[PDB]
Amino acid sequence: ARSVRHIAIPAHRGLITDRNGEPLAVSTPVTTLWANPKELMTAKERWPQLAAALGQDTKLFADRIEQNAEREFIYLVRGLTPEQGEGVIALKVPGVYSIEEFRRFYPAGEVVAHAVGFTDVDDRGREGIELAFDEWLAGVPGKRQVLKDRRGRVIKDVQVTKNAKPGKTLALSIDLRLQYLAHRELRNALLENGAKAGSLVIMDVKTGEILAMTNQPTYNPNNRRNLQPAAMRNRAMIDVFEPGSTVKPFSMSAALASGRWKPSDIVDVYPGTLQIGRYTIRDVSRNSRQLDLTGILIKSSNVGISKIAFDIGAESIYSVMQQVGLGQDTGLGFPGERVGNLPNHRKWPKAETATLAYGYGLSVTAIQLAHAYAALANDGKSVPLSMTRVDRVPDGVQVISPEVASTVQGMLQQVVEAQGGVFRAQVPGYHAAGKSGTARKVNAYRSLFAGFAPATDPRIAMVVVIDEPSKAGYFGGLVSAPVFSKVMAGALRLMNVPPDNL
Ligand SMILES: *C(=O)[C@@H](NC(=O)/C(=N\O)c1nsc(N)n1)[C@@H]1NC(C(=O)O)=C(CC2=CCN([C@@H]3CCNC3)C2=O)CS1
Ligand SMILES: [Cl-]
Ligand SMILES: [Cl-]
Repeated sequence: ARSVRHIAIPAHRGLITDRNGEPLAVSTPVTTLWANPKELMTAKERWPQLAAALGQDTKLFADRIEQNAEREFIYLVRGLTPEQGEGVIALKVPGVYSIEEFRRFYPAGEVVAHAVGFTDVDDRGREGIELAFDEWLAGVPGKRQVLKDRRGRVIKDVQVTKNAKPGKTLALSIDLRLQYLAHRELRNALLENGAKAGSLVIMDVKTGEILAMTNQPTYNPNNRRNLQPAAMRNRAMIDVFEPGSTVKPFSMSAALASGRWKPSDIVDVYPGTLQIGRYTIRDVSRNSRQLDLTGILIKSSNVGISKIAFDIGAESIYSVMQQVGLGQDTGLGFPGERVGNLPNHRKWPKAETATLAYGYGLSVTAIQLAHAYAALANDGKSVPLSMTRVDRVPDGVQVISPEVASTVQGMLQQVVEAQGGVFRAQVPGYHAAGKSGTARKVNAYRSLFAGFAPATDPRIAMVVVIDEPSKAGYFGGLVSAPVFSKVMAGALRLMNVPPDNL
């Protein structure tokens, strides 16, 4: 006949911003039209104008209402403007109503879709930060008591039991200016190199903050139809790959920390191959005999780093890689985030000792690799990762000794600046440092560059990953390295970092 009933008051979901307060996810009022079938069933002569106004075929609309003739609630159409959502109301159809609802809009769209993620039709976090921080963002719905007549129509608002509480604002670590730059340059790089996909991560080496995180391909989170699963992947956190030669600076850190190696020491890598039983370690360039430790990194000699690894033992190398976080949980709690795999042994065999040292048979994410380089850049101290703005920086862990870290930094500056080095990674006006990698996938390759700058007082670490570029010959520092140069140049300028190569 008629009942007093309690119902929800929806909460205003919290604003997501970038680190400087630029809006990334905003709850915006949209007009929704709904209907009460029991009321509609008393006004059937109105149905065709209501259908016509909603762009619906008259018969299909009529069937829908007849089938739901004992329900008290259906949506007619959601996400209209006030002008549209009153245009139907002007018809004054019995049992037809408008409400303002909150739904998400993403002002930067595709540029930060992977990091931010999205909400569903019910305004609850479904992907990315929206999911990860849903409790923070959602707030608590209110509650009102309401008298409903025989048909379910609200005739009295009797009393509000609980007020709604809005969600909390969340400021990300991301700097939208760096994010745009990274987004544009990664996109342009895929085109110029004919690549399938890629990732770019920028980190603050002093604070642990992820300043940028972009992938190709990407998607518009405001227009999610025809949406591919591949386009939605935040590849920087949920794809694993073999890091290859980009781990060599960690092998070198172990070497310098052992007491047995200095940069000017020599290793004989002739004839560019080395047999270990059935396996054969093979260098990309095979016209070398004696190389010093910097030369091994410049030439990216797998044989050279393998011989160092035999001398110092795999255990020291594993420990450096473990401590810098390769194949280890980041603690960010991003949905689908992968940990990868740094294999361990009780007793390391010779073949596995070599392959560990040049990053073969290891599995990492782009965020892990960036974090490892941030530790190296931050004079050997690892600051915990953050996807949110860090005002009070947590204590870091000293993972490589400061002197060893500084020596390796110097060697990586030479990798970029010295004769025969990765000259295209050079950043105009600054000294930069880094290491190239090329990884077989099983004809099909990943091109990698990881580095930091300014070399003499590091501020920013960066990883560029380009998945399957279309170059026949040697990548030769011309695929991922120029992307590092362009994005690092822009990032240092936007953060007002003083040039150190005047
Ligand atoms: C480190 O990255 C080294 N690369 C490897 O040995 C890998 N395959 O080549 C590899 N490691 S793990 C894994 N799954 N694969 C050395 N570094 C580089 C470099 O400095 O870029 C290499 C160069 C290189 C190999 C293949 N190259 C072209 C690809 C397209 N056609 C040839 C290329 O430039 C290899 S040794
Ligand atoms: Cl050769
Ligand atoms: Cl390259």
